[PDB]
Amino acid sequence: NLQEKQTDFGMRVFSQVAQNSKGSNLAFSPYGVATILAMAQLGAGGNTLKTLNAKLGFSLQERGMARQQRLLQRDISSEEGVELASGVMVERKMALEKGFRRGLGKAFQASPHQLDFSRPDQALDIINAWVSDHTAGTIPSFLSSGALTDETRMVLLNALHFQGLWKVPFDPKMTEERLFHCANGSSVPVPMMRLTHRFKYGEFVTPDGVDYDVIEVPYEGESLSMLLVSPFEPETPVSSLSSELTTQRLQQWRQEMRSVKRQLVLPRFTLDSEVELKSILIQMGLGDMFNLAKADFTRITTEQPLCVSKVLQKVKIEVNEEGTKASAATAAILFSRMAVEEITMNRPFLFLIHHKSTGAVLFMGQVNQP
Repeated sequence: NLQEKQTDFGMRVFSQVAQNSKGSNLAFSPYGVATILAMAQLGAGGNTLKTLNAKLGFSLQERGMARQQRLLQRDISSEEGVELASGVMVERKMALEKGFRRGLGKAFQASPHQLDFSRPDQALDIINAWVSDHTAGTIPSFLSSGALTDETRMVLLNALHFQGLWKVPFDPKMTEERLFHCANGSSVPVPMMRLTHRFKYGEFVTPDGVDYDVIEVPYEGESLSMLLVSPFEPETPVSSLSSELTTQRLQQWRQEMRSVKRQLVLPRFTLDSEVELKSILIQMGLGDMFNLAKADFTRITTEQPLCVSKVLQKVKIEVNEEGTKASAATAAILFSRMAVEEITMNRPFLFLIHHKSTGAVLFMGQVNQP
């Protein structure tokens, strides 16, 4: 039940982006964003806490919730091939309340890491090496120069790493080099993997009459799979499949999908994405945690004012005949001016990497083809 609320919030962030830009971010971790906001929630008080319980839809400070969170993370990370790590990087001169530290350790195994932010280049190197060590070196420069300065006080940090082999791998002899015409007048070859096999599959319709199908492509080990969601009309906005991205509706897909012989076609692709989500979060009602004059993080410290400045995520995804490798690093920075130029593409062919036992959606994004 906690995971359902966390997953739903994380997919609501994905959907909120789709409502604006337009199209969606290429690749995203709902798990990473919900986790970072939960860590910030453990430090909130008054109206900031109130708003956070209301908009996140879960309340990590309530009795028993930290214990649940710990169990959920333990389950997800118990899979061979998936690792989770969290941390609170904190200005060394800034005392943290024991209660906040304790809650972070209990819920998220997030230990403190002292940094001297008066040497922001060294702090940046330490944070980046931490993220690199928890992403198999696949995200080695999480923060770029200037993200931290001498005014930064805290970075809340999470890293998720996944490697899985397909239960039924693709045969590379069946991958066809398909030429796609591009805007610039060039053609590019894309390797299109093709596998015919029994896969769980179903057709569905949204409350607004949009037809789509879902196919599940399992990884070895019975607990993780990739769901591919595809509208029958390819020029459907991503936002049209938004009503669908909930835990309840995913459970409905599972109830109905049956194994049938299908030819599955999936490109061999890689994605690199970087997003900063302050403006999206403010749109979703979380304005108070970003307002220095209004924010209440007195559970973090009562010794100086604090608010969140940026919420940053970087995701890397590699899909091929053998399996999938994916990493996400997410952070909330308290005092920072960093900026990220955002990239949305408007294609509604979605993937979700889903952990069955918990309902967690580890990664989601667009199936990359021109």
